Amino acid sequence: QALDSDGIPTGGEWITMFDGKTLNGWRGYCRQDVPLGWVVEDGSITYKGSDNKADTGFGDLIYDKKFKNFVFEIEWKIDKAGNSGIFYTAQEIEGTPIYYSSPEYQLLDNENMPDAWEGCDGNRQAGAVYDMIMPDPQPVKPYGNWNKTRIVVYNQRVIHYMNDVKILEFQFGTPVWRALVDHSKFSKFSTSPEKCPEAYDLMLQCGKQPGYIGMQDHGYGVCFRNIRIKEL
Amino acid sequence: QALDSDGIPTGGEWITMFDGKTLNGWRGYCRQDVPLGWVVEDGSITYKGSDNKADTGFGDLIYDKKFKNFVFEIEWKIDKAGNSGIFYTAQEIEGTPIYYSSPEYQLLDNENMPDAWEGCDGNRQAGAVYDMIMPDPQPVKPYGNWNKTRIVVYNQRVIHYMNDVKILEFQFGTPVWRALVDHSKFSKFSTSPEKCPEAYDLMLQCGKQPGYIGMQDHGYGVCFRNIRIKEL
Repeated sequence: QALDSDGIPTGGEWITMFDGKTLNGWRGYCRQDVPLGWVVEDGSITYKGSDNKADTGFGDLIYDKKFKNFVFEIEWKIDKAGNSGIFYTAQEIEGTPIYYSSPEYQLLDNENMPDAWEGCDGNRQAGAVYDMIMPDPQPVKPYGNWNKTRIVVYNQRVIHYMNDVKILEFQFGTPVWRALVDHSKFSKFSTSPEKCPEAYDLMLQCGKQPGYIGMQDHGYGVCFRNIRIKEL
Repeated sequence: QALDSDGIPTGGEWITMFDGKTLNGWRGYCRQDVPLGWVVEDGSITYKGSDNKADTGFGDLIYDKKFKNFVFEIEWKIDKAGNSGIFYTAQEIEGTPIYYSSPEYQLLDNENMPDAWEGCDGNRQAGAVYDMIMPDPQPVKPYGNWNKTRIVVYNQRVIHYMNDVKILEFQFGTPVWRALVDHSKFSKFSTSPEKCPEAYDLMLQCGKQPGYIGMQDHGYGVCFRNIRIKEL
């Protein structure tokens, strides 16, 4: 097996997750239909939101296939002060948010969004594991430019890349993972005003089974294209 | 190069750090002499403490040689409610504690010492990186038994073992390391009543240069033997 410098197999076939035209392959989190607000505009997936403000289910969008070991790639562009997020180990649990069961690869305009600086030491910047690990380096482009994201999960090792540069790496199922969860908003020990202590046991078990890839609801100003995956 | 299952080279020669009789090879942190309180008793190094309560320097004991990549082994026995700690990347900085510049491999009677439960989720238990990473599993023996510790540092990867079982692993110089430091007492962001925010930049740079191995002052009830190292 040929391996790249991060020890990740270089073989496999890419499968396209987005046809450039429709949301075929995609559906809402915990539902069979596409939630109101998601559209295809100029060859990109984007959440615009709806004038219909009725209390429907969760609105996050997932690709309709579970993955475990993979190399996932997606390109994204953010409008000024935009925000979104990519989930990649999510479990469908009725009544429970998508972000309780997956790390979030954060998407943010670092220059213009106040949540950028509301983390601890950059852990809510673009490319972070939201509220857990800050990226270093920070290769995000200015708003209005297309960024390339790659996320690798391989035998519980997780690597985030941004614009072809590795920005963080960690491993599920380890005491380090537990320590990171323990200090986050997902902790049973958290005193954050955005605390979600009921996520704790789910977050501890991330990556121990297959999960979904998807994107955040209310992710204003973010467009996605060139979405593909190689199973490992 | 033959590697063990953790990818650590299996070749090299062991060098004995303790002769079983004297403290030859050892000296105080930031000093040429052995601090009052350290003795050899029944073939083990131990800190008894002194009736002399005069304000001398720091009292921690280091082996008089810097190391970078190595496999370090030491055996220890703790009396009921004892405590100590092993440093392994320490810098000698006059006026600054030893524990500002090295992770501490914690030694504790988990059953009988209140600092055991004063951490977050076991990060002050035996084998922890003190205040940063809890061990999992926890293979420590009951007090009064000899435990075997192994600490590996190899190209910035750190592995703790206890009684021949791996208990945690991490890597210096990474955003994960920074996140772990950020949530500890060593953080510039800390609100611990034992906060040491002036350690922050030193702790972030651990493992970027050679450092000392040593043991904590006021480490009551802990005896050390069979102390050896293999440079990698």
